[PDB]
Amino acid sequence: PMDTEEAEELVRQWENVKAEALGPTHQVYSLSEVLDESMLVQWQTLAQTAEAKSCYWRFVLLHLEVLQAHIFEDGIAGEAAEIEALLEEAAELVDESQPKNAKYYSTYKIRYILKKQEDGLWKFCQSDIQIQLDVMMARG
Amino acid sequence: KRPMDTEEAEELVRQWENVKAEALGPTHQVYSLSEVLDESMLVQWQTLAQTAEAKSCYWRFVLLHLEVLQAHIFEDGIAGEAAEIEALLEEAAELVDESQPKNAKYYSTYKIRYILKKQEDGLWKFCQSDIQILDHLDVMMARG
Amino acid sequence: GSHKRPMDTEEAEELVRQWENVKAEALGPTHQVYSLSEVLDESMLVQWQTLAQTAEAKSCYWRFVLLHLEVLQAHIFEDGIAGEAAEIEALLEEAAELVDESQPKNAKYYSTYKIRYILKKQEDGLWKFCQSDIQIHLDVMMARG
Amino acid sequence: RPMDTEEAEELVRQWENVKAEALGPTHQVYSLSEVLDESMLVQWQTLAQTAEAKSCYWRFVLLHLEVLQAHIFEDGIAGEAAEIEALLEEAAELVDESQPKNAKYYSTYKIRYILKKQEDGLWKFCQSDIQLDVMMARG
Repeated sequence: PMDTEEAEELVRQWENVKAEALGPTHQVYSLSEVLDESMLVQWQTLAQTAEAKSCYWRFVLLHLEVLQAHIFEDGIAGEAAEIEALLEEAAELVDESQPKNAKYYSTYKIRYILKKQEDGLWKFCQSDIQIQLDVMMARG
Repeated sequence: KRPMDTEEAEELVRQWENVKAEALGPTHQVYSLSEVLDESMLVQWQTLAQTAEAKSCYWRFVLLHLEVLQAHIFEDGIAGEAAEIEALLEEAAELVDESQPKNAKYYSTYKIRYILKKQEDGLWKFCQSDIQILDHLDVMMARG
Repeated sequence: GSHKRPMDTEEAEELVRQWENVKAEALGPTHQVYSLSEVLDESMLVQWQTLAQTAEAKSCYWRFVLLHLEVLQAHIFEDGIAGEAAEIEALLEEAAELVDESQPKNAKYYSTYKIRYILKKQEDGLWKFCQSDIQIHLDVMMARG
Repeated sequence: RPMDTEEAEELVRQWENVKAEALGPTHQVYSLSEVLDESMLVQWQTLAQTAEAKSCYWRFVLLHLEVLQAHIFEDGIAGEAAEIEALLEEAAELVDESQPKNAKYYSTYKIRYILKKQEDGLWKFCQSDIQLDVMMARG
C-alpha cells in the first residue's frame, strides 16, 4: 500500500533523472541520486556508452500512471516497493554517424523494484518492462 | 508552379528540428540557431533560446515524424531565391524546469509553412514561418 | 548558479519524514539512540544524541503525533566536490506529549513551526541531517523538528 | 447541584484515558465497560471492536482538558445522573499500514457527557452529543 502521488513524483523524478543522464548534459552520476543496486549499473554503463559514441537521448514523457503501488518488507533487512507504472514516452537518439534516423514512441507499463535507503531516499533497484547502438535501449 | 526537392526540403527541416533542440535544450546553444535560421525566425528563436537559458529552463522534444506536403522554389523579386515548404510535423515536448518536480508536456501534430533564402554558399536557411492549424514559457513555445 | 539547484519536494518530504521517524524512535519509550546516528551527524547528532541519552537516563520519553508535514522550500547547495549539500525548510505541525514520571502530568505541546535543516552527502552518496535551526530538568520543547 | 470540578475532571480524565487504551494498539475492549454505559458503550465497543478486527489502532495526545459547567440532577426515581460539559483539545492519529498514510487530526471541540451514578460508588458515561474508518474517536 503506497501513496500514488508519491509514486508518480518518484518515477517522474527518475524519468527526468534518466533524461539528465542520457542526453547532451551527459551526467552519469545523476543516476547515483535515484538509482542503486542492479539498475544503476546498467544505466551507468548505458549513459557512459552513449557518452562513448558521443550520442545522446532526447526524452519526452507524455504521461505516466501508477496502476499498482504497494509496499512490502522481506526479512529483517531492507524496505522495498513494487510500482507498476503505465508509461507513454518517446525519445530520439541524435547521432553524428547516422544523423536523425533515430526515433521511437512507446506506450507501455513497467514494474519497478526499489530499496529505501536508511535516509528514506527510495532509490531505484531493478526493473523489467512487461511484454504482455539501439535507440529503444532506454525505455525505462 | 515551381519545383522543390521533397528529399531536400525534408532534410532542411530534419536538420532544423535538431537545431531547435540543441538550442533550446540543456546544451543551450544559441549560436547554433544562426546555422539554419535567418531574419525574423532567427530573432524569435534566439530570443526564446536565450530567454529560457537565462531563466535556467531547458526544452526537450522528440520529433515523431515529418511530412512534406508542398515544397516550391519561387525566387519572387530578383533579390534572392526563396522556397515555400509546407511540412506536417508530429512532435512532443516537455519544458524541463527545476522549479516543478512535474514537467509540463505537450504532444502536437500541425502543418507549418516555412520560407527560406538560398545564401551565396547555396545553403537554405529559414527566414520566416507560420503555423496554420521575462515570462513563464508556455509548453507550446517550440512548435515546429 | 555556483551549482545551486532545487531538491525534489518528494525527495524532501520522504526525506524529512525519515528524520521525524528517527526522532520518535529516539525520544519515545523505545529509546533508540542508535537511531539518531542513521539520519543525523556532526552537530545535530550530538545535540539530539545527548537529549535521547538524557531522556533515557531520566526515563522520560516523548509521545509524538505528527499532523500534516509540508515542505516550504527545498534547495541543493554545492560543497567541496560537486554534490553533498542542501538546505531545506519545512513547516512541521505536530503534537508532542513528554511522558516524565517525576512531574505530576505529562506536558503536551502543539506547535506549527518552520525549521531549517542542513543535509550532506558523506563519502558514498547518502544524506544525513547535519544541523537544524528553527525560525520564529527536562522540558517538552526540547523535542521539536 | 454543580459537581465538584475535581469530581468531574477525574471522571472525564479517566474516560479519555480509557478511550485511548481501547482504541490504541493494546486494543482493550473491556475498558469501555468500566467507564461507559448505554450509547457510549455500544458505539465505542463496536468501534474498538472494529479497529481491533481491522488491525487499526488510534494514537492520541490530549493537549488540554477543560470542564465547562458540569451539573448534576437525579435520574428518574432512585438513579442519579450528571451533565459534564468539557472542552477537549486533542491530537490523534489513526495508523493503518494498509492505506498510503496514517490519518492525523487535531480537534478542539465541546462535547456534552451525560452520566449516571451507578448504584454503588461508580459513574458511567451514557451519552455523547457534539455540537470504514474516519477519525471518529473524539471525546
